Amino acid sequence: SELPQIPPQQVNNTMYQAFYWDAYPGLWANLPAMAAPLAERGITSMWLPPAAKGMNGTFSVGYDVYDLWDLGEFNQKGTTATRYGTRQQLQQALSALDQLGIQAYFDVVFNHRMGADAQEHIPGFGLAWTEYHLQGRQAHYTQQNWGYLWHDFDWNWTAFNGSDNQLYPGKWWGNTFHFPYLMGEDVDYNRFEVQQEMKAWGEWIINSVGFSGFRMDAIAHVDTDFTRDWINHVQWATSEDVFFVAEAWVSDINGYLDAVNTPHLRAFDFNLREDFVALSSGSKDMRWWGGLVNSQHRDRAVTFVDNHDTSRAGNPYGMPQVINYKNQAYAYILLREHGVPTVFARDYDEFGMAPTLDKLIEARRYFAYGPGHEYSGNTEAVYAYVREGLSTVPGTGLVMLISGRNWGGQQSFTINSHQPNTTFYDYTGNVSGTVTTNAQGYGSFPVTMTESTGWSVWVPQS
Repeated sequence: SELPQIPPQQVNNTMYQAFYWDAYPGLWANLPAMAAPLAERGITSMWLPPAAKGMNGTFSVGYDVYDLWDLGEFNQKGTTATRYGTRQQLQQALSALDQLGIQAYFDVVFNHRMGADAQEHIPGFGLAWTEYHLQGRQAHYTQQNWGYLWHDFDWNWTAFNGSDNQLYPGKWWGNTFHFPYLMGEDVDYNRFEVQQEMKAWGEWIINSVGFSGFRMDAIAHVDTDFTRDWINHVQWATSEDVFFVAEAWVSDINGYLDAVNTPHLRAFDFNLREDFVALSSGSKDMRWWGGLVNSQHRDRAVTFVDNHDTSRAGNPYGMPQVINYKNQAYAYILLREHGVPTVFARDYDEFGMAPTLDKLIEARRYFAYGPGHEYSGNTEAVYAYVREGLSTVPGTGLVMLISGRNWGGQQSFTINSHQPNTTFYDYTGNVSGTVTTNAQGYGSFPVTMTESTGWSVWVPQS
């Protein structure tokens, strides 16, 4: 039978982080083939690694950014291509993603620059590595392209607030939610000409280069007023609804969003990951879950299990790890009514989770529709959750259960599916057979009490 046909503008957004630390040199040429099956499963957006030239050339993951206007197009930092390829290869990849229906998000590093071409003597301060030549800026940041947004100025020390925790003369750090100085040469987003250049750059990335949104690196270290004004400018200068997600790795993420104060900005749900750390232990209390996705800001949450900082060879940030129960964690984020979930390439590819995650991605794409309902019968060992489906799309809706224990065997729970007189089957295949519901919609739904197969996604049988 046919899959549920979701009206195109109601389809769930499912994001794929298309990299991990040091992964995929030469990504751009390989991205079309990587993305084709992901689109089939239900991925609709891809967060691509930072695509601008970094100080370390082809050895740069991209976060040590040198020239935001050099996407692998100019011979700078010892290479023309970035680690991922040339700009032409990136453009080819973007066109391929467009044809697949996948929006691409640009990982923008605004906070600092690295790799100055020369030292300057700053009057009243001393020597600093602040002279940046920026060939991509020379080529693309012009009045011919940008009209009144163009200003004739060089990126020397006056484009920066300071370095190594010291302000340059006349500078201030800006209004930042977290501490302002992180590393490198801190960019002065209180300087009008820098603000205006970045507005032009944002228009370039969306309207000229062809990205569809931004992941904003280290953004709680960046002036909050610039952040708001830049987002609002770019959103209004673009015909489509541009996606923006903040990496605001702070304790009060809701407070950060309240401070930036723009409806266009989402944020990664770092606090929810604490529950996945507990889940991984095999001892989580399954009755309750925190995070931005369980708050008033849940429509602005971008949920995830791990990223290239929280899961990386060597654990450089000294972060509690999510090792076990990862399919259960993915089922939790993927089937939620609210939040945009992220599938991490390291989990999908390196750790080999694709064969099981593919079914959860498909379940989000085709069945996770309609209002969600929490379950009053959760136990310390089992969490359940219902999507009622859409009456206008028969076959939608689901009853999800996840085990946080490794006891073996099955346990069943009487749950209101909101679909009376209906037969359900487990889309994952982890529990065989069927569940029938009564005249009120209630049925007894099993889950396997194991780490390795302890998630079930019961959906209507066509």
